[PDB]
Amino acid sequence: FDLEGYGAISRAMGGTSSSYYTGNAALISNPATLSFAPDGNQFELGLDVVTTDIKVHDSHGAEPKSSTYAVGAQLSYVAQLDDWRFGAGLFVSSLGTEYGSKSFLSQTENGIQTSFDNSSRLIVLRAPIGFSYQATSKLTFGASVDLVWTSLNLELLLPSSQVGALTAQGNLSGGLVPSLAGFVGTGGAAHFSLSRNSTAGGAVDAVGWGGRLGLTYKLTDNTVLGAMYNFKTSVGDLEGKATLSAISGDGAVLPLDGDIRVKNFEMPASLTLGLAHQFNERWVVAADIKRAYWGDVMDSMNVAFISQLGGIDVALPHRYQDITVASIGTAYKYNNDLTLRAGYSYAQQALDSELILPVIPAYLKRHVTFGGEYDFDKDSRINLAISFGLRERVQTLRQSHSQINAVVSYSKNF
Repeated sequence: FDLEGYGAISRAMGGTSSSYYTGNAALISNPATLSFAPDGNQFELGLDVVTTDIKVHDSHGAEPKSSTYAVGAQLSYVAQLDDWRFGAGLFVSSLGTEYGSKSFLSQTENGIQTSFDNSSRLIVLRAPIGFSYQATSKLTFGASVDLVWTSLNLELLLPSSQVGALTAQGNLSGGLVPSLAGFVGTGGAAHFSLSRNSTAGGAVDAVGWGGRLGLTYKLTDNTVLGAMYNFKTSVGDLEGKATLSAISGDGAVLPLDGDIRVKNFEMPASLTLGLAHQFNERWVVAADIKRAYWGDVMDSMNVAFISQLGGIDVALPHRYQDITVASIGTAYKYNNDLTLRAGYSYAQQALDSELILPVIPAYLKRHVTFGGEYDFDKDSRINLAISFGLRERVQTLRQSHSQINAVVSYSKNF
């Protein structure tokens, strides 16, 4: 879901990654770039805090606001040995909405203000084991594999009409649907809740695996070429405790308690390629094109709620498409220890969608990165980064939202 950049310096140059040293976050990016590290053993610690700013406005002007900040982190050690760089890491990141329980999105049809809450929070934990061999002096090659652990927590309200659209498109089923239609009726609402790791398991979480591999060529003595393939993150089944709760035309509430199993939530596979010409030996420039490939694997994400009274089920086809994100970045060393970086990264999806789901914000296209490094030891470096998600006005409801992302790292060398 870090479709964009990964690393404090990769984040600082428009998410570029493939054909230059991006720190140890290249494990999550292109492990073939790790052999461009200084000698010995780089040990990195990164911190990222992300403030999001969604403003859904609706049919006849009512403001639902989400001004939440998610934070992710990073810590990794890549050790030299021969050409072989052998590192590993823990990469946590976070994303979420929290609109509260006073919005129009906390209304039934009719318009009855319920107490229910709209909110979401995902936490992925990539954790790669990776390598980087220098083959010839012109070619390096790396690969990693990550253990992954996702945790999803959700508070979602659907006005009756949306439920009806779901059964009508052949998407909803399950024996609770009859049963509880006619408690919810044409002015009611259904609600789902998935609450924090209070239960040891539960939580709604899964384990799985992801993969990576890459390369690099020095076409000039001052121009590098780079390619890497990220795999579809094969997330296991999300499982935990949920509460489906049915609300009626007057505001009555039927709380129900069962287990949800979310099948087939894929992160996408992706193929990026790029260069980094250095035409001045303190004025570097890099650029990649990434294409993220969803449009493959033609199955369906299945949300199954089972309970003592019966099951509800939602099948959402995997549909989907590419996102092509052209990104460029520069890195002028104006002096010995201080490189200064900037960039931009326009993404554009192929066949679009306008699934205005306020609890699922969509990736912003035009980001604008900035940042730089200060070596204050040459064996103890530090990097920072700031990225502006230039905002969209999407319109089905009508949304507006923007991201500011802000990173740092510390790399002490050994």
